[PDB]
Amino acid sequence: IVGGYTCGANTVPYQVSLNSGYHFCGGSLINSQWVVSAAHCYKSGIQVRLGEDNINVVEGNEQFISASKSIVHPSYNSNTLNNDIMLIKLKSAASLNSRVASISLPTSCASAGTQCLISGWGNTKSSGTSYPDVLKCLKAPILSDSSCKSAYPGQITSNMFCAGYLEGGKDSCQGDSGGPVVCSGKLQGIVSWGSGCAQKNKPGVYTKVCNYVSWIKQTIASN
Ligand SMILES: COc1ccc2c(CCN)c[nH]c2c1
Ligand SMILES: [Ca+2]
Repeated sequence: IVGGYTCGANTVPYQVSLNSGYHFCGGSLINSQWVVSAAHCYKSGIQVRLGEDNINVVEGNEQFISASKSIVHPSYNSNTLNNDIMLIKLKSAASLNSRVASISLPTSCASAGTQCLISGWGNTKSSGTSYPDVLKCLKAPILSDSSCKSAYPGQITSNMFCAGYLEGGKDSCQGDSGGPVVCSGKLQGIVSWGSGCAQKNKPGVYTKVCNYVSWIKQTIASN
């Protein structure tokens, strides 16, 4: 997160870290046994880390649970990033409490101008590299589809939206991939892609979760 703020320990209790020996992506807990992330975060040997604030210090609220199955969306296209969404099933159910909580799926799509919360442990610099050890937060509005398509001509599908600031300076970044975009208490986006971080006229692009609710619900009822 570039230009954000320190969230505060366990104030984003649905945020997860995906760990393969080191943090490599974020995700969101949607119930006691399932995590949503980006399909471009797929890999084998994933351990899901819940209840994290400092990812380098055991602070006492964490739960570490291995993944038992990963399901990339059937129409994911890694070249265009269309359908950049994946489900991860935990080997055992998480224990839900004040520090580890699920986020609800949306019933309708969020509208332009709505302010949302994006979080993650990714790079905090738009030029150079500095990686924080504590969770960072950013408030950003959903941008109109016409501004989004003008920023990324020929590249925005119906399954994407832009959020952020056309002036730059505030954005998600490398290492925030797969993390949540939450608006009005619902999961509306997944950190997906962009042209760099926090550059002028190049806002972040996010997977439009409201288009996937039926697939999510059907998949978790049968696996
Ligand atoms: C390798 O550099 C990057 C830079 C930025 C991003 C993002 C979000 C950009 N808003 C997702 N993956 C990335 C990879
Ligand atoms: Ca920790």
